[PDB]
Amino acid sequence: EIREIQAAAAPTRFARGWHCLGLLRDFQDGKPHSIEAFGTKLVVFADSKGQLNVLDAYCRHMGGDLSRGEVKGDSIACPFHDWRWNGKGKCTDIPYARRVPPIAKTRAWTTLERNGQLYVWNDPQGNPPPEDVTIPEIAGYGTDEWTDWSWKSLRIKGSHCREIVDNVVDMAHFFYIHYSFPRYFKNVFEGHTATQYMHSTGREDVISYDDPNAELRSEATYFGPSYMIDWLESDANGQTIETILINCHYPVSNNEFVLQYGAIVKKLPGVSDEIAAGMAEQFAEGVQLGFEQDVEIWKNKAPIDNPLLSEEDGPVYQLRRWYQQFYVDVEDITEDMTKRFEFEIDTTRAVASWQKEVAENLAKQA
Amino acid sequence: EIREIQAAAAPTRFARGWHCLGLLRDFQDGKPHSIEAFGTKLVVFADSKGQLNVLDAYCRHMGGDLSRGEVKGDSIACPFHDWRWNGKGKCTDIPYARRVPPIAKTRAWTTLERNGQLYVWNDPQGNPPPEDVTIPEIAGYGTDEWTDWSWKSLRIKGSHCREIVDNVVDMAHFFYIHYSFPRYFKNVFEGHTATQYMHSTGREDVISYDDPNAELRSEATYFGPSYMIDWLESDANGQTIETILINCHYPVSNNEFVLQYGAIVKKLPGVSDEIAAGMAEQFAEGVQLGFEQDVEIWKNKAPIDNPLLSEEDGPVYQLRRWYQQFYVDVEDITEDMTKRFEFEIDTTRAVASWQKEVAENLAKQA
Amino acid sequence: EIREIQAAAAPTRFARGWHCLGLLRDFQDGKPHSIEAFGTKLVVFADSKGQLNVLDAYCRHMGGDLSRGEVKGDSIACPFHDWRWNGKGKCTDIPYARRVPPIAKTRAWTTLERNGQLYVWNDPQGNPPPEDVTIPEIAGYGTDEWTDWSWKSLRIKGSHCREIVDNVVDMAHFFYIHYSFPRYFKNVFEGHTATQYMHSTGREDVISYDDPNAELRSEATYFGPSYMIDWLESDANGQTIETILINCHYPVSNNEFVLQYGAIVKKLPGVSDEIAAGMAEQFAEGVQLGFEQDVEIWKNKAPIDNPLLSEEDGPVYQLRRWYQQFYVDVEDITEDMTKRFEFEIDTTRAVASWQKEVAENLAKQA
Ligand SMILES: CCC(=O)NCCSC(=O)[C@@H](C)[C@H]1CC[C@H]2[C@@H]3CCC4=CC(=O)C=C[C@]4(C)[C@H]3CC[C@]12C
Ligand SMILES: CCC(=O)NCCSC(=O)[C@@H](C)[C@H]1CC[C@H]2[C@@H]3CCC4=CC(=O)C=C[C@]4(C)[C@H]3CC[C@]12C
Ligand SMILES: CCC(=O)NCCSC(=O)[C@@H](C)[C@H]1CC[C@H]2[C@@H]3CCC4=CC(=O)C=C[C@]4(C)[C@H]3CC[C@]12C
Ligand code: FES
Ligand code: FES
Ligand code: FES
Ligand SMILES: [Fe+2]
Ligand SMILES: [Fe+2]
Ligand SMILES: [Fe+2]
Repeated sequence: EIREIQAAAAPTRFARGWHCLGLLRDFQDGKPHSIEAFGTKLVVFADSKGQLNVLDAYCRHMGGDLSRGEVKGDSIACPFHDWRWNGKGKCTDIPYARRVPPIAKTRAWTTLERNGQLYVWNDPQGNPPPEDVTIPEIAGYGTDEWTDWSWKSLRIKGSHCREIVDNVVDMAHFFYIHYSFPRYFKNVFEGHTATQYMHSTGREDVISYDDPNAELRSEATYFGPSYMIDWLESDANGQTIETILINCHYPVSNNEFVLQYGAIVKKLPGVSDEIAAGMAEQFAEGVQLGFEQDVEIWKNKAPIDNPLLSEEDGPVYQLRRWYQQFYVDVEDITEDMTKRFEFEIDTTRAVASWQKEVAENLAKQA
Repeated sequence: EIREIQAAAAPTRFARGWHCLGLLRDFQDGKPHSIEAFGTKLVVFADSKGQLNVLDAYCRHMGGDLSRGEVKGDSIACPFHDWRWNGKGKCTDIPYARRVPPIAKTRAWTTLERNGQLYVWNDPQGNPPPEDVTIPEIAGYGTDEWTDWSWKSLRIKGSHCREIVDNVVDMAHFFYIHYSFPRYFKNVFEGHTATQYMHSTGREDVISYDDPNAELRSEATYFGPSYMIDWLESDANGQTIETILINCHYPVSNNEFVLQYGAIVKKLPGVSDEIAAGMAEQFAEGVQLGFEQDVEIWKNKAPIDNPLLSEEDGPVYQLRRWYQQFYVDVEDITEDMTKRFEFEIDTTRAVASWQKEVAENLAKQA
Repeated sequence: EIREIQAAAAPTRFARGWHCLGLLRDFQDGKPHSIEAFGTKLVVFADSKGQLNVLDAYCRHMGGDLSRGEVKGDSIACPFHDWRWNGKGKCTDIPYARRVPPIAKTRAWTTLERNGQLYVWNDPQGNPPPEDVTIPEIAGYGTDEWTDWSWKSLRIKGSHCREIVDNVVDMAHFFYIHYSFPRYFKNVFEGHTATQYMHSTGREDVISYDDPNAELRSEATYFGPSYMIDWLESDANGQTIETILINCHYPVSNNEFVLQYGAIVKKLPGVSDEIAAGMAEQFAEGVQLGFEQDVEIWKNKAPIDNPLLSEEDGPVYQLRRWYQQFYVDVEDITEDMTKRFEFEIDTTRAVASWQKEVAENLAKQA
């Protein structure tokens, strides 16, 4: 009878799509920057104009680390013998030799500079990104109406990055882990994008303040495989506090990945830049604690390809079907991966059950 | 000519039998307790009545760690979504869903609660323990006549647990490592149990006190593969000081194992509970130093399936033949494993040789 | 077009030849000494006379670590059961048993005691060293005219020891890494020995003093695969300061190796033993910083069997052809490995290019 767990070996291959490697301001200071990603090391530097360039970190001459080098003009100087390489990956200048060989070309990585952020496009097939596959421009970033990012990062070891994407369908953990109250849950999976819609409230059995029915309306969408944006809103004190929360990650290796996230808020009327920036901080700091709680779950949990779902669980398999799209060749993608699938959880019993617990635990004091 | 060493790969498989995972008082406090054993993780919790239950640590729903959970009633609540699992391994209650699937069953581990201790039965074939395979009840544990355990543990990395069992036939190390004087040595190997009989004394070249011929009579028996009990006695100050020393271990993985041991003493007449407990402590503290010295031997030694024995060495091969019984299927056990084999070392020359050294080293001072 | 890197798996096999395991004074104190080398552990002890002996560290009886033992007479006493083994590897005496088996023989390692140093000969084929394969005696070590070694060591992890030998042909790194000025460079590769000849000067853009054209004449030769000696000379203050710098290494495993080096100076006329020894120290301390800078290069670099060389690069492939000699059977060596190959780099443009940089960087201050 006993149901056993199925742990298939984690994928050696890495996902095809845009992966966010952090803010432009962090890469716009002239220096190069090493990054261990996709089972190797990349170097990211910024030419005189400002354009950020990305190549393989290992120099083709003697294997030197180009990220330990120095930027000179619009080329990267290797710390070993100061060979110069440009954005496109062609050796421009050898300082002690007359001229360079034409076959001196290294792999340049296709980049996109948007939303105050840097994206790289990994694709083991090696082809450039299509037209319809990209990253949305956020309503109005850059202008004074929205604050700058309260951006933060964690480095996770000992597990695969599949199970951060699994959170898209896990309504129940928001209660028992993050200490919120889901009242609504719907998911939509279109070709290469995966969505979560959620209306959630706080729970009364917590110490300081929020309204008795302080409610938040979330709307999160992976523009897959690794990059999510979340539009958030709560109508309190008359007007609505809009917030945009970014969740994005990238793999280092199959066993390890980096996790990035940040938040900006629209400037409410009658509020300064600092008060606005403080709201963004508090929100990100609150998410910080959230993902810290996930990490302890993720760190101690075992991988499992055969879940046993109840009737209140979201569509795990259809999420992991859609997510399989990115680890396979584009030519081998099937309809069942990119199809339109939608599903809403009947939370009526779930919330009724959670009301018993929240009230029961209030009576215990004082 | 040169004799070479034979290091065959350590067994992936784990031994079949009762393994002691420590004292009942350490698991009787309501909380769950994680334990990494047998190439995986188990969770051990105690229901309301007191009965200790053991299952696989990884939850069948989403792989959550049940040892990071909480006990509610007579079920274990998963820290991920608070699913409830009972002693037998059936899901009893999902708090946010109406009812549970009948196919929600996880692997329960067969347990035995005895001698103030908890044993689990691992057996890769998956069958329950027979009738004649078990653990002896100690003469009279529980009553006031015997003290509670001075119980202690070490965690050993970088070697297999075979070579703690090898100590059963190694008379010579007691001298050069543990600093005792063996006068007698006999071994008996019956079906699934392995015995050592030893009469040993102290050596005069040690600093403080013991009698000039202070003698100890040991009688140790593995009720194999992992669990040993040792009856000890010394007749001093008129009456006999009886002691019972437990040696027991369990594997974490092929490359790592935990080592547990403890001692109780019979209350001598005219002696309080505290003085009695102090004798148990001193003895265990003296063994502590002993096994610490073994660890340095075990840590720096290499594994070796082809020893080169002298004429004063105990039966290594016949010990490792008997010990092979537990890593093979019960159906593939042969007579040579379970046979009656007995052997006594003629120590006459050995002790004569050690008398030269002990006396020689007294003359060096002062 | 893009040129890709070729990282073939590092050799499991270890090089055939003399490897220097350090100074005789460090092994001449009676105690044994463990050493992890050649994918295993060796023990090195010194008999009563003084002769250093080397065997496998793991005792053939029960695998005990002989390096954790004690020397008694001209035999090594095992810390487990004090079995005694002599220089040739025969068990001499079991202290608690009457006599020893004749088949008790362990592997002794062929040694050479010279230049205040100890060499071992590894050779996976197991044959002794020929006549013409050895280590030169240094002009006049031992006498008062030359000081004792300022000897030093580093332990390098995460890379193969091939690429310290690669430095033999890398003129360019001396400039950009070590901050010197190469004016001359020639290499010679005879059967089993590899040579570098270099005339180098300091560069004027450095803070404190040296002459405006303070020049050094280097002459380094690997008596391969692992052992190099370097004769150095600079004619300053009328007479010539001769120096002899040793570079030598040995592998621990394919992924890790130890790096040793030291320097002695000829006593100039009118100079004491201490002033002389201080010159040796300063030189070794200056090399220290040098190899420390290499380690950061070696630590961050990737292995690469397909370099892309310019017209000012030394003969990498012909160095690695000659170096392949030692990882193959002696019977499978070809002419192209042991042939006479010589090559000199036309440095005229290289030095002209480096003069622009050194002068340009002087103008920047103050
Ligand atoms: C108390 C005020 C405060 O500072 N609160 C902290 C921000 S609210 C919070 O951290 C949690 C209750 C929830 C609320 C929104 C949740 C995110 C929804 C989008 C999302 C979809 C996923 O699939 C996975 C994660 C997120 C990013 C959710 C994380 C938890 C959040 C922020
Ligand atoms: C000085 C008074 C004192 O506190 N002595 C410490 C206890 S005596 C001691 O540690 C050692 C000298 C010896 C004496 C009995 C030995 C055990 C016999 C049973 C045994 C069989 C084995 O195969 C392996 C280990 C043991 C548990 C022996 C360990 C060493 C002991 C305790
Ligand atoms: C400033 C005075 C002083 O203390 N100088 C430090 C000694 S000079 C030094 O460290 C470097 C500039 C150079 C000079 C000689 C170079 C060695 C030549 C032989 C050699 C051949 C190789 O293939 C690899 C390394 C060496 C040992 C060279 C290391 C760098 C040296 C010492
Ligand atoms: S390693 Fe990049 S310059 Fe040679
Ligand atoms: S992981 Fe145990 S409740 Fe889902
Ligand atoms: S291990 Fe060397 S004496 Fe037994
Ligand atoms: Fe979460
Ligand atoms: Fe022992
Ligand atoms: Fe160097």
